[PDB]
Amino acid sequence: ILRDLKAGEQVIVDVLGIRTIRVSSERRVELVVEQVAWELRKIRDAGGKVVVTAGPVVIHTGGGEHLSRLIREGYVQALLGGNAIAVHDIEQNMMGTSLGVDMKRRGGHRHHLKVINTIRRHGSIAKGVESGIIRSGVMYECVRNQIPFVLAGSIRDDGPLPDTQMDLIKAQEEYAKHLEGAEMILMLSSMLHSIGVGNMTPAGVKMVCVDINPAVVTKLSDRGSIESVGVVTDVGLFLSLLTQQLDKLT
Amino acid sequence: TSRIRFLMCPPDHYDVDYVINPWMEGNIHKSSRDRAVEQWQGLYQILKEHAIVDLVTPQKGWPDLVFTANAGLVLGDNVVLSRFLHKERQGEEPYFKEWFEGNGYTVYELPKDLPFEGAGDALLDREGRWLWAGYGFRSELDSHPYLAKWLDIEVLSLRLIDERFYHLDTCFCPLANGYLLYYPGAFDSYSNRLIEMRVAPEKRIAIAEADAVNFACNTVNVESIVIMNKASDALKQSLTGVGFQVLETPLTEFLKAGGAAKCLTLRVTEPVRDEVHANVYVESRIIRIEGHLLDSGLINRALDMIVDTGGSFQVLNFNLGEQRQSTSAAEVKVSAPSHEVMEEIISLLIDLGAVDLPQDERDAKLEPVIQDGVAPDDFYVSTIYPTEVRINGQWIKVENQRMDGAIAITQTPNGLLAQCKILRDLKAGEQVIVDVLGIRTIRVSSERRVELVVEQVAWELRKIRDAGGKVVVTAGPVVIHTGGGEHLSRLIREGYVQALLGGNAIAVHDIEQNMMGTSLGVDMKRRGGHRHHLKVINTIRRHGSIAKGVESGIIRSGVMYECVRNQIPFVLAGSIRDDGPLPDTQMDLIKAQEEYAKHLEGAEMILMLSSMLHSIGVGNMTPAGVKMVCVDINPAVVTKLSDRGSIESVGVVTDVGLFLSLLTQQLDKLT
Amino acid sequence: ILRDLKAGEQVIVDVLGIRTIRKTESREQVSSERRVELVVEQVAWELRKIRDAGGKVVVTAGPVVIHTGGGEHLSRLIREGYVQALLGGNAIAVHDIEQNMMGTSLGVDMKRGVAVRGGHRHHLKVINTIRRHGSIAKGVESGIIRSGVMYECVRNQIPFVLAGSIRDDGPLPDTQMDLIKAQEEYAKHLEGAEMILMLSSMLHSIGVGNMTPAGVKMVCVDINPAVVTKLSDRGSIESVGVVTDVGLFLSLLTQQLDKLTS
Amino acid sequence: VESRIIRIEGHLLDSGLINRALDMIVDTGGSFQVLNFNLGEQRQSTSAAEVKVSAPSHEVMEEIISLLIDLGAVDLPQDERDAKLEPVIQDGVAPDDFYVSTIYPTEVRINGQWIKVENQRMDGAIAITQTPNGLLAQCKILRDLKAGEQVIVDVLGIRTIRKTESREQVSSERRVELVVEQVAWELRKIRDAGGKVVVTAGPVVIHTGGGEHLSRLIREGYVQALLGGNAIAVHDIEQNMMGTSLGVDMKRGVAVRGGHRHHLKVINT
Repeated sequence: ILRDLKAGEQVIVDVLGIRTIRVSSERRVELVVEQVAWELRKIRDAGGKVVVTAGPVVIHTGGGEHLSRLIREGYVQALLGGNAIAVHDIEQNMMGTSLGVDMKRRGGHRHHLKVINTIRRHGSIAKGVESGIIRSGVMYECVRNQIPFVLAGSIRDDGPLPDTQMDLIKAQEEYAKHLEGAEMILMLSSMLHSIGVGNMTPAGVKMVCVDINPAVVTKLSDRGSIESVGVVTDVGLFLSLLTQQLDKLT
Repeated sequence: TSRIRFLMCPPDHYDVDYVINPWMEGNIHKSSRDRAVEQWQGLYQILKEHAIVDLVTPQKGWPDLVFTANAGLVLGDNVVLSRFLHKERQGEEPYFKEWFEGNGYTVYELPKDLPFEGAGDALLDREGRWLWAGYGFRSELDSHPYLAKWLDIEVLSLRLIDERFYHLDTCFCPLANGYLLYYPGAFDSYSNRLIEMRVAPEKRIAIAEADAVNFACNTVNVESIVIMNKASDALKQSLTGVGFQVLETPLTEFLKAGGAAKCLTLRVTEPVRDEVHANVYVESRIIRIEGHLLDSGLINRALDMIVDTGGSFQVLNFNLGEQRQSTSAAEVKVSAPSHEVMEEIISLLIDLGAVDLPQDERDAKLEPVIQDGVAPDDFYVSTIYPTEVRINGQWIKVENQRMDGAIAITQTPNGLLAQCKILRDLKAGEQVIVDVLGIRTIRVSSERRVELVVEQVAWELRKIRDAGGKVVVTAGPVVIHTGGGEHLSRLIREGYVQALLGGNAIAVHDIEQNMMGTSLGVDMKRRGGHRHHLKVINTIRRHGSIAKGVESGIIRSGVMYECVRNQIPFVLAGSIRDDGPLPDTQMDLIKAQEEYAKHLEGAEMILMLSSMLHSIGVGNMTPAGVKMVCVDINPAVVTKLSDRGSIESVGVVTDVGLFLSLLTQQLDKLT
Repeated sequence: ILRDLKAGEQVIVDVLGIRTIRKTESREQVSSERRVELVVEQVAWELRKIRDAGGKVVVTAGPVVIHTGGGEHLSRLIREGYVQALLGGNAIAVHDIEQNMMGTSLGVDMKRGVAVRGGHRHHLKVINTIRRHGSIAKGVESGIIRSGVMYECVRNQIPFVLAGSIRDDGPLPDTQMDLIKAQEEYAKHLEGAEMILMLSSMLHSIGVGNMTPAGVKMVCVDINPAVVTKLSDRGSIESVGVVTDVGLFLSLLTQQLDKLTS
Repeated sequence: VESRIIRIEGHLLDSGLINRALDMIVDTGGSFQVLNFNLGEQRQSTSAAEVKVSAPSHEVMEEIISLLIDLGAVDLPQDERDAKLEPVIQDGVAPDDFYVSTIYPTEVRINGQWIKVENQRMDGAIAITQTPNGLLAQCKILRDLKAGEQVIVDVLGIRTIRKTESREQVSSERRVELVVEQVAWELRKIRDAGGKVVVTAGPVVIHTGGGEHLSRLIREGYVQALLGGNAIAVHDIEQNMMGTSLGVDMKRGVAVRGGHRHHLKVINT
C-alpha cells in the first residue's frame, strides 16, 4: 500500500511487462427544503453557527457543486466527514470522475489512487490548494474560506490522506470541539459520522438528517420533531432543491 | 372622525430576551439598539405624516410591549383586552389595560387562560363588514364567539398552519377597496376556501414565499398608502397596479423578534357600521368519552384528532373512578370554526365511542334518495365498526356494516331496518342518514440519473408535440397523492398529452384535490377521513359523468378538467378495489382492454407515471418501436417494463411528483 | 390475441418460416425472522381454533405465492380444511396451473428462487389449454390438471373467485371480467368470515379490506411493507402484518400447524 | 417491591404526557396507581397528577425513574433529597450505579441546592466538584473521569428542565436456503481440511438472534478469527449478561426505546 513504500524502492509505472494469471413524498421534501433554507439564511444572517457532516454519497450522487456553493456563500461554519468524501471531491474536481465514473453520465481505481498519492506527496489538502493542483470543489472552498474541517478515519480508508485523523480518540475530541455552539447540524448522508455527531450533541440544536438509508434518519429523528427533521431522499436532489430555494429568498 | 389614530410604543427597552416564536430563535440579545430606534423612528415618522400616533410608556422587562397590535382589539368604544399565551408577554397586559382605561374605552376581559392576542390575530375588513380572526398558534378558537358578542360584529375564523406565520397579521392583510394581501400557504384548505368565497379573484393579491418571509403582509394600510418593511418588484407592480402607493421602510431589527410594521401599530379608530352586528360561525357540542382513558391514551387520541381536523376543545371534567381497575370518564366541549368542520370532527369521534349527553341526544336526520345509485347531500359515511342509529327515539343496529357506505332506513313487516349500502345500490325512495346526529358505535436513481432522463424525456416530449405526433400517458393515484397533479394537468393543458389512461382512483383524487384541496382527506398544504372522497364520487355520479361535472361548474381545474376542456380522450379501467365507481369508469375489462388498445394505436411515446397494473397492461399491448418511459418508486414495474431494451425503454426509480416537477421545469428551459 | 380467434382461421404452428426484422441497432444491445415466527405462532393457533370451531377462513392470494414456493403449502392448507374460500386474480390461477402442469412459472425459476427471462410459450399454452377445456374444473376432470392450488379447490369444492384486471392475459374462462359482478361475488364469499389471510395479493387485499367489517381477524403478508402498512390500520387486536417472503410464511405456518395437532 | 409517589404537571390529557409515563412504567416492569388528577380549567391551563409507582426491585425502580425524570416527573417538595455521590477510584471508570445522562438540560441537588449540569450530552456520568467559583456539575464521558471525582449514583436529586413545548410532543427463502447449502458444504470442507475461516460481524447479528448460532460456530471450530467493531462486542456482552440489547427486543424481534443504562453499565464494567 502507498503508505508502506520506502525511499529507494523501485516501483512499477506505466503498463508494460505486467500480466495476470486467471421514500418522502413530493410535498414532504419540498416542505423540509423550504423550512431548512429559511433557517440556513436566517442563521447565516445572524452570524450563528452551522455544522455540516457529509459522506461520499454527496459527491457520488452529483451533489458536490451544491455543497461547495453552500460553503463558498457563508452557510457552513465547519465540515465534518471522513477520508472518502475528501478523496472523491478532489477526484471529481481534478479529473471529472468519482470512483472512475464520469459525472458527465463501475470504472477503474486509477484516478482515485492518483489523487491520494498526489495529496500525500504535497503533504496536505491545503498544500494541494496552494500548489494549484486543487482548483475547485468542497475541500477547495473549505481551504479558501478558512472553514475548519475534520476528517475522521475509518477501517476502510484508502491511503489515508495526510489530513485524516486515524486516532479516533482525537477525532472524537476534534468533532466535539467543532460542535460547540452549533445552532444547526446538517447531516448529508454521512451514516456513522451522523450517529457519532448526534451522540455528542445536546438538546436544543436543530438537526437536519438527509439519507436514502431510511434509518440513520429514523435513528437521528428520535429527539423529537421540534428540533430534529428527517427526509428520506437522494442527498444530491435535496442539495439541488436547497440551493434553488436559497436563491428564491435572494 | 376622518382622522385616524394609531397606538405605538418606542423601543427604549426592546431586545430579544427569550424565544417564544421561530423568528426569535438564535437571536437572543442580538438586536442593535441604535438600528432598532432608527428603524422604529422611520416608521413612526412616516405614520405621523398620514395619521395620529399615541404612545404607550415603555417598560423595563417587557420588551415586546413595542408590538402594540397585540395589546387588544378596538372597535368603536369597546376593546377586548389581549390575554397572552406566553408568560413572557403576559406582564404587558396591565400596562395595555391601563392605557385603554385612561383613554376611556370600555374594556372587556376574557376568562383567564383563554388566549387571544388582539389585532395581531384578528383583522377587520377595511369596510368594517366583518372581523377575520386567526387561530392555530396564539389565539384560541373559543375566544372568537366572545369577540363577536363584545365587539358586536360578524367573525370569520381562519386556521394558521405555519409556525413562522403565527399571528394572522403576519400572513394576511385586508386593504382599502376590498383588496386582500395574503399568503395562501399559511392557511389550511378550509380557510383558503373561505377566503376565496369571500374575496373575488381580482381582489386577491396572493404573495410568494420570498415576499412572505420579509413580512410583506405585515403592512399598515392608511388610505391608498401601504407601509411595509420590503416589497419585491413584482409585489410593488401588483399593488401600484390597483392604485396603492407603496412606502418601504426597513424593520429588520424587529423581524428578529418576529414582527414588522403592522405588529408595531394598533389602529384604535376603526370603521363602525350601524348595520353590523354579532355573528358567530364557531359551533360547539359536548361529548362524553368513557373507558381506560389515561392508560389507553384514548382521550389523547381524540383531542389530537379534534385539533388536527381544525377544531378545538375544552375538557369540562375528568373523573378517575374510585378503584384501581375501574374506567374513567371525560366530558369534553368540542369546538369547530364551521358546521362543515364540526361534521368531520364528530364523524371521527363517533368511531372512538364518543357519545352525547342524554339531554342532547337527537334522532338521526334523514333525506330521501331521489335517483338510483345516488345519496342525498351530506349523507353520513359508514365505518367498519358496529353502529346504532336513533330513529323515532329508538336506537337500532345497522346491518351489513361496511366502510364507505351510506346508511339507508327502510320500513319492513317487522319494524324499521337500518342497512349499510354502497352508493350504487341505493334505490329511489329509500331514506338515508345525513348530518351527524343520532349515530353511535359499539367499540433509488442518483441525482445525475434522474436529471439525465428528465433532460432526454423533456426534449423528446417537446419534439413530438412540435411535429404533431402522439404521446399517451398512463397515470396512477400516486401522481395526485404525492403532489404531482398540477404538473400533469399543465402537460395536458399545453398540448403534450394526446390520451390519458388510468383507473377510477386517479380521477377521484384529482377531482377531490381540486374541489376541496384534499386527497384521501390529506390537506395538500402539508391519514384523514373518507368524507371528501365519497362526496366527490357521489357528486359526479349525480351529474352522470366527469364532463357534466365540468359543464355544471363544480369541477373547475385539474387533470380531468383539462382532459375535458381540451378534448383529450381518457379511459378509466375498473378494478376490484374501485369505490363507486365513477360513471366514466369501464367495469367491463374486455371492453377496457379494447379501448386501451385503440388509444394506443399510433403512439410514439408512452409515459407511465407510477400506474402499476395499467403500465404492465399497456406494455403487453404495445409493439416494439414505441418509446417507453417508466417512472415509479416500486422499483419493479420499472424493471419489468424496462426489459424491452434500452434504446426504446427508459426507466427511473423516483417520486413521480418530483419527476413531473423537474420535467415541467425542463420544458420551460427549452421555452 | 387468443380470445379474438375465429373458427376457420389458419394459425401458424411450430417454428418454421418465421423470421424477425429487427434493425441492426435493436438486435445488438423488513420483519425479522423472530418476529415472523411469533406472528406465525399466533396465526397458526387462531387458525386451528377457527377450523375446529367450524368457522370461516377466507384467503386472498397473488402469483408471488407460487413464485416463492408457497403453492404446495397453500395447497395443503386447502386440502386439510383451513380454507373455505379463495379470492384472487387471473394471474395466480395461471401461474399455479403452469407450475403444476409444466414445472415452470412465467418470470421465476421457483426451484432456484431467482428471476428468469422467456417462458411465454409455457404460459400461453396453459391459458390456451384451459380455454379449450372451457374451465379450470373441466381441466381437473379431464385429468390434465392433477395438483396445486386450483386443483385442491376443485377437488374439495372450495369456491373461488378470480376478479379480472386490465393486465389479464387470456383470460381464463373462469375469470370474472365484469367487475361489478366480481365485487358482488367477493362480498358474498366474505359473509361470515372470521379470518382473512392475505397472501401478497396487493389490489385484491385492499378490495377485500374495504368490503370487510370489524371483528374479522386480518392477516396480511407481503414483501412490500407499503401494502402491509395500509391493510394493518385496524389496531393490533384485529390486524396483523409481516413483511416477509410469503412462501417462508406459509412454510412455517404449515410446520407450526403440524406441531399443534400431533 | 418498592414504591414511590411522583408528581407530573402540564397539559396532561392532550399531550399524552401522562399516557407515555404510564406506558414506560408498565413496559419496564413496574405498576402504577393514579392517586389524583387536578384538571386545568381551560385548554391552556396546566393539569397535575400524582401517581404511585411500584417496582419489583430497586434496579427496576431506577430504570423507571430514569425514564420519568426525562418526562419531567418530580418529587413532592418534601420528598426532595440530595443526589447520592460516590467517588471515582480508577481513571476512566465510573462508580457502580452511576446515573446515565440524557441530551436534556438537567439539574442536580447538592446539599439542599439545585445546580445546573454543564456540557450536557447523552451517555455520560455527572461529576460534582467544589471550585473557587462554587459548586460545579459536569457531564463527562466515562473515559474522561479521574480518580477522586465525585459522581452521581442512584436516581435521587435529579430533575430535567425541558421547556413546556419540549416535554409535550430481497433474496427469496428458496435462494437463501440453496446458498446456505453451498456455504455449509464449503465450510465443513474447509474445517476438515484444517483451513482458515474468518468472520466479520456487526451488531445486527445479536439483534436478530444470530448470536447463539455464531457462538456455536466458534465453539465447534469453524471460525479461526473474528473481526468487528466496538458495537458488536458491547451488544453481545449486553445480551448475554443482561438479556437485553440497546435498541432491539431480541425475543420479540422489534425495535424498543430506552436501554441506555444496561448498555453503559456493560461498557463501564
